[PDB]
Amino acid sequence: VPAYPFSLPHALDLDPHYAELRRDEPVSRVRLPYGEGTAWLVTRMSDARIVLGDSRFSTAAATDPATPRMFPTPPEPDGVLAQDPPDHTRLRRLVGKAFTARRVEEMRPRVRSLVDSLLDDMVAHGSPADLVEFLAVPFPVAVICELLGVPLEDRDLFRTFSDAMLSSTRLTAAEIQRVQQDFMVYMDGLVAQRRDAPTEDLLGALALATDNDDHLTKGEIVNMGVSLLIAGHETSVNQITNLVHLLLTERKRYESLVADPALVPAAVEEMLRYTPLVSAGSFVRVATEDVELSTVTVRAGEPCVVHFASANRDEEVFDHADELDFHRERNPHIAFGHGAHHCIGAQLGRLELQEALSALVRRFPTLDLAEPVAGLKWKQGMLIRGLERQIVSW
Ligand code: HEM
Ligand SMILES: Clc1ccccc1C(c1ccccc1)(c1ccccc1)n1ccnc1
Repeated sequence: VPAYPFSLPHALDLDPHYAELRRDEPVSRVRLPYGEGTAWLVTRMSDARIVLGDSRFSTAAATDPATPRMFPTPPEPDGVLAQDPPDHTRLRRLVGKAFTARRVEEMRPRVRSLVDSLLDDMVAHGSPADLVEFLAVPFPVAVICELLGVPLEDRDLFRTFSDAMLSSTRLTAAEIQRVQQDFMVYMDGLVAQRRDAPTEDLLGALALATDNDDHLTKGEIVNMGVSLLIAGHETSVNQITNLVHLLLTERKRYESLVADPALVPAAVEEMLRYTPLVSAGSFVRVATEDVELSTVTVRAGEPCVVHFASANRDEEVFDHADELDFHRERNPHIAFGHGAHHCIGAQLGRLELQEALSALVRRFPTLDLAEPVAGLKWKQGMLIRGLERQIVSW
């Protein structure tokens, strides 16, 4: 019956029907914009974890044009998220051997160098300043560049490919393609150079990854680096604005970090739990067998959407579920998903948000929102919520 996106997003606010569903119909039929039939909407954490972390669901099945979806275009099946276990598993493994926790934590001194530079320019420009232009946009692209080992001299041209994607950019017809193909050249050229001569960075290590005699192709290393640049940029950008937004606008939260900057990591986790960043939820899962859920049981062709943000507000698992508690002891959120398709960039994402917040706290203990909240330029966040602008004073 009900059309799925129940509403267009206001701010970081949740449509009130997810909570109602969470108590009354945790698993609920809905009709998504496109594709055919209906889908199971999964609102709570228990069911979410089953659906997201059970071998009995497929994401490759949902590349079928007659599967319910959000965009008119269906999904290409060679995309990571759409890939199913045997191959996906091979994939996660190989990049796994390069996108390691160690490499990501070893970014930290460098990444902290970049944030402090960016904030230096913000101080140079004076006392009100658009946090989006000075911090949120450049910071994620610069971090990815550094991780890929994009050579220092032509990152500015990485900056234009990246933010020539974002929710809107040049709008110059579809010759955003003449942006794709000459950049696609670049990556291929770069991937080739490091395959011959590897370096301390993702590409160099994607070049060397192995798994009992198994390889990544020049082609596979291109599709990942790009897939990673796309994914990481617009999300990280928006999330930066979302956290700042939550911290100011209640502004005792920000104070609580100034007073105690050691709380930044716990705060970020808690803020990841709370922010409904992903507005329509996760990539579509299509049950391959019969999986029993909380209240219904799902049969073999029916698709489900897991809504992460509602799972993250499930009052069965989080006390004071709809409040920000930076001192919460237990926080089993799935802001980064779960199971096989758990976010590949989860740690780099935590790195970004830790260093950003901690920098703003050291350097700008007087930070404050410098426009009225009611008027804030929220993106039309069908996919990803975030702010188009964020003026702040100090
Ligand atoms: C605020 C930061 C981030 C959040 C909240 C986030 C959230 C998520 C979520 C929820 C998924 C799973 C989708 C599903 O199961 O249907 C996911 C997957 C993914 N994320 Fe992120 N993500 C973030 C940052 C990043 C970054 C920085 C990158 C890359 C540098 C990235 C790349 C990916 C990729 C490649 C996948 C697919 C993994 C797979 O299918 O095996 N994400 N992310
Ligand atoms: Cl953020 C999100 C939620 C659900 C599905 C996909 C994505 C998103 C992504 C990642 C890899 C492949 C396709 C989409 C995504 C990419 C681009 C625009 C919106 C969402 N993602 C970004 C970071 N982590 C997950």
